[PDB]
Amino acid sequence: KQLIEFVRWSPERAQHYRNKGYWIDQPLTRILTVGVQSHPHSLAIICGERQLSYIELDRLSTNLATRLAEKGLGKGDTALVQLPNVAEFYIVFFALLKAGVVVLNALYSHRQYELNAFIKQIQPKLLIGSRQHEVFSNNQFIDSLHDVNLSPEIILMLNHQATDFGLLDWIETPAETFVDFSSTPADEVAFFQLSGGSTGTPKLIPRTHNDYDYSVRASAEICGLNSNTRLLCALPAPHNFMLSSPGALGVLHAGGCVVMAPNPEPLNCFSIIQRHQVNMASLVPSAVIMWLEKAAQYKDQIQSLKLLQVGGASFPESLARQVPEVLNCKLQQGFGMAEGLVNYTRLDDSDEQIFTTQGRPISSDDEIKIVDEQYREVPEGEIGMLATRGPYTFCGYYQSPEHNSQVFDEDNYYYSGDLVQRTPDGNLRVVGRIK
Ligand SMILES: Nc1ccc(C(=O)O)c(O)c1
Ligand SMILES: [Ca+2]
Ligand SMILES: [Ca+2]
Ligand SMILES: [Ca+2]
Ligand SMILES: [Ca+2]
Ligand SMILES: [Ca+2]
Repeated sequence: KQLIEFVRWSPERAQHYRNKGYWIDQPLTRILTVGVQSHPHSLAIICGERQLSYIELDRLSTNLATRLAEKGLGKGDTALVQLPNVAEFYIVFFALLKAGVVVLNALYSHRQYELNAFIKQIQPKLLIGSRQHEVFSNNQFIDSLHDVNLSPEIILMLNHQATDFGLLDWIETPAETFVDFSSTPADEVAFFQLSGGSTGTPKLIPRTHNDYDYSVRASAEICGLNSNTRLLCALPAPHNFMLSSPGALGVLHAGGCVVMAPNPEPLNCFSIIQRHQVNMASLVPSAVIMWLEKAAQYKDQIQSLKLLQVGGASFPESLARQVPEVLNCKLQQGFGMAEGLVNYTRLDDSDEQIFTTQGRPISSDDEIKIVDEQYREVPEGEIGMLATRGPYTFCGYYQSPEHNSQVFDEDNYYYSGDLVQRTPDGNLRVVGRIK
């Protein structure tokens, strides 16, 4: 009965964000619904040899949602999902959003310790994973949960065994009996994001439909997505970068197509890019270097690339200038965080801006503060600590009142720990990290 707890925006701000059009109080399923009404047959996801249209995605995620509601799973409940970069990931995501289950998506590289900390935290009633994952190769992990009354009520397995509940079986056919189900309220938690750079296990970040949808819609505008965008998803699908800035959600919002790749392996990525004429991709600097090493020998397979998003680490100007030259495509530099703030160079910015800065905030109502150790605003140009608050920046970690009072100040600015400086053109440059 009780919806998931989280820290809220002040009503004064919540009104402002509604008045400005940022929060439109719609569930994240809006992306699916709106898509099925306009272009039900456009391809939504390409995965290997499979072609999922928008209405194909809608029907499949409904089948799963009706069977979860049939089992009594809905509002108030949580789910732990750990799937690889395949179409099933997005079916599950939209299926849980439809059913009102707050999902935490672990990284497919997370091992037993991390998954254990997540379960002890959200106490999920549903667990979706892969039998091909090391943790679910045997039954030791699933068994250890019973000893601590943390075992879930429903466990679905991809690449399942005869005994297991086949995830693909629950997706193909809907349930026999009818049960009503609905998303959580737009201004309530939709799912959990995972912090990056956390010393211990990643901390939980509650994302509501209102704020996440906004970052998706705004990211899509600044990154130029449209119904012809074919975006390669080579990074980990659950990551904020690959999902919402602009990510798969931004592409679907624009009526485009998501092309799945197991990882950013140059040769495989290059082949997928040529096969499906991928015209956009999003990478971290380490993967870009991998692509740069192989590009010259495979210029033809990657001709169709039109725009590359690079963010998430140091990207020196000497590397930036190689993207257009070697990868034959435009460069967009970004700097974001799962906690909220997302920065991007604009597609019309100068070459000096694109090649030596990480852009500027998505929202004109993103409030930025650059301070020193005496928590005072530094003179424009100098390096300082980044504090921010906006219409898509969280207001505190899940069930972490001690930590939250350390990273949030009285005015509720969030201190990312990132060191930055504001260039004359107004753009930000990320120059280091602090702790
Ligand atoms: N747009 C982006 C880029 C990078 C990150 C990141 O935290 O790695 C993000 O959360 C958003
Ligand atoms: Ca099909
Ligand atoms: Ca559109
Ligand atoms: Ca090109
Ligand atoms: Ca060239
Ligand atoms: Ca951080």
